[PDB]
Amino acid sequence: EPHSLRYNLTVLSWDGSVQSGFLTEVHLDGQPFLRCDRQKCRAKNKTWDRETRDLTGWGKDLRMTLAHIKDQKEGLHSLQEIRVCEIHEDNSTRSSQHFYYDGELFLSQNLETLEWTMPQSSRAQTLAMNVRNFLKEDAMETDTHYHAMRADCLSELRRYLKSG
Ligand SMILES: *[C@@H]1O[C@H](CO)[C@@H](O[C@@H]2O[C@H](CO)[C@@H](O[C@@H]3O[C@H](CO)[C@@H](O)[C@H](O)[C@@H]3O)[C@H](O)[C@H]2NC(C)=O)[C@H](O)[C@H]1NC(C)=O
Repeated sequence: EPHSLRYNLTVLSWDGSVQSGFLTEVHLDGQPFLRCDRQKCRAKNKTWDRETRDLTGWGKDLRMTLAHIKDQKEGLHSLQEIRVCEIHEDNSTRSSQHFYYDGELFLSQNLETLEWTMPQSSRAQTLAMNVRNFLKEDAMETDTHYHAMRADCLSELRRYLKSG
């Protein structure tokens, strides 16, 4: 009876140039459920029109987020966003958002409380502040946006469980 939905979207840059498209891994109760990219979604009369629309839009957002990182244009870099929601046995919820730069976690938000966790190193702190500025100023994200992110995730989790 405890359930979880986990989205993992990755975008890449080469010599500072952000690559076309994206790659999303979705997990339902810990089991790999979908691989999605620019072209289509495929599981692991099959139609994924909701996921293709929503994940493409997120892909677009994260690509602009990576472009706004004032780091370096030498080699491969990756920005990776994880979105998680859980329904616990006692009907309570957890939900969070996590950013990874070149495999290292550097920023998290708890979507139940809207509090952010900043990293230890100054290098990671620079990345966190860059991203948080982009989200607040350029993307114009507000409390309602993050409340809505929680709700959307939970509603999707409930939708998938309702079918199978
Ligand atoms: C989010 O999903 C991505 C994939 O879409 C996960 O990355 C993939 O998983 C592992 C670990 O990062 C990689 O495989 C392992 O590392 C090397 C690659 O250098 C590989 O040669 C080994 O065979 C080993 O199994 C895999 O290559 C990697 N794929 C990509 C495209 O990066 C990632 O772990 C997920 N992140 C989170 C935070 O859940």
